[PDB]
Amino acid sequence: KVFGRCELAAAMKRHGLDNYRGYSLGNWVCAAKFESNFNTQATNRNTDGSTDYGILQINSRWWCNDGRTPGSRNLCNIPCSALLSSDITASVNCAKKIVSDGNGMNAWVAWRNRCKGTDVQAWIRGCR
Ligand SMILES: CC(=O)N[C@H]1[C@H](O[C@H]2[C@H](O)[C@@H](O)CN[C@@H]2CO)O[C@H](CO)[C@@H](O[C@@H]2O[C@H](CO)[C@@H](O)[C@H](O)[C@H]2NC(C)=O)[C@@H]1O
Repeated sequence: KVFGRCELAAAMKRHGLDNYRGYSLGNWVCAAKFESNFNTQATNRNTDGSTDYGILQINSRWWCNDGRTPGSRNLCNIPCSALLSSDITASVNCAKKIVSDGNGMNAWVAWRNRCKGTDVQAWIRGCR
């Protein structure tokens, strides 16, 4: 599913991401925008043999199991395909673990390069 911007904001807010680990809702929306363009089905392969999955491009070397990634830790204890669901619950629960692990949202490369330091609140403009 391709979420609308405010639709995703509302889902993320309901799931407790607004200010989770001190990151305002716009940070999370901005991260999803540039990681997946709001597409829950997005997948992308990386050079180390891992793949990124879903709305928040969660990586299979660390967080989920896809059965084909060398050195995979599966720290969210979930199959990577669960992170492609139209329901963002699993991705949110896993993202909460990721952002709590020491480097905050720097875990998301697109967030660091395209969101960090910017007017991220603009990503929730007009949303109710
Ligand atoms: C969301 C996520 O899974 N983040 C990973 C991060 O994934 C990137 C990947 O690096 C890119 O090549 C493609 N897109 C993904 C999402 O933007 O990868 C990081 C390492 O490259 C990883 O950070 C490591 O996390 C573990 C567990 O928290 C730590 O123990 C390490 O210290 C982290 N290593 C570094 C260098 O920060 C993200 O979790």
